[PDB]
Amino acid sequence: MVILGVGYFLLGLILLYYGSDWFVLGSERIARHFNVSNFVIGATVMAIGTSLPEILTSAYASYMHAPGISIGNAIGSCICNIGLVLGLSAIISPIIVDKNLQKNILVYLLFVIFAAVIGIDGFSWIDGVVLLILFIIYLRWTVKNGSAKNNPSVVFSLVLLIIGLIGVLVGAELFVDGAKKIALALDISDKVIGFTLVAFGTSLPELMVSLAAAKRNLGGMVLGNVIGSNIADIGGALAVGSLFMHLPAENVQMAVLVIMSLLLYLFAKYSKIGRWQGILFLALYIIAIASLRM
Ligand SMILES: CCCCCCCCCCCCCCC
Ligand SMILES: [Cl-]
Ligand code: NA
Ligand code: NA
Repeated sequence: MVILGVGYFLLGLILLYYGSDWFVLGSERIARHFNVSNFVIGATVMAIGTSLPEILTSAYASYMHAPGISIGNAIGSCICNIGLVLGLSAIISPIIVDKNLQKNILVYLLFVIFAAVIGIDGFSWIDGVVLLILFIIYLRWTVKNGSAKNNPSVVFSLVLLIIGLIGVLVGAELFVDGAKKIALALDISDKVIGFTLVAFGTSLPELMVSLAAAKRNLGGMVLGNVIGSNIADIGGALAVGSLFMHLPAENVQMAVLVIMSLLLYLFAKYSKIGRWQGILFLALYIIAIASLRM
């Protein structure tokens, strides 16, 4: 029971490590197959695939009459994606954003502000329907702006992508399951700390996948994955949460998200997303996890 926990734990790590690299390589091949940019594939397939844990977590939590966890999980993931995830990736592989991707980042920013404003008094199911529809529009618009039998190159690509995604999702659950059975085995089992573990747990797909893409100098994909995941977390995870139950206002977190999104837009437009922008993102993330109410 103790090292069934550690067995699970290290195995989840192994699946995350290799699963994320396969997912990245498969996604990179699929992009070239579809004649779309790495950003596009990162912002659609990769973003949605890695945000599946948040969507299920938010749905489940709100269904179980815990809408605070539902929205806290969603927004906290967004902050993590810019602060920690993009922070680390930027230092590893600096990005200079093209004029086209800037436009996409600006639309991202507008979406976040809009979400922040309508969520001032919390999110109702109607807010959810709206965010979800904007989410769908964003996807179709992103694909279009980045676009234009059985070939073994394509078949191999899809298998890389899918086994890769299975690996990071299963690996993430093993990591979280593995860690929690360790904490139970050692009687350190708060769940003041448990909500911390699954929340960050849902973020592990984005983190490992982005780092993998960062190590392979695939900056567009990283940005796409960060941008799309945040939108999938609001327009998807948060939105679905609100369908089951009204979500309490998270104005402090939303404000933090707006500021980081805004910073992200400004760097993309007038400078670069590199070492010092990355260092700043991390600083802001570290300050956030130091002072936000748990
Ligand atoms: C995902 C497809 C659209 C789903 C829309 C779900 C709407 C849920 C409404 C719940 C009841 C609201 C009652 C208000 C009185
Ligand atoms: Cl790229
Ligand atoms: Na995601
Ligand atoms: Na995720």
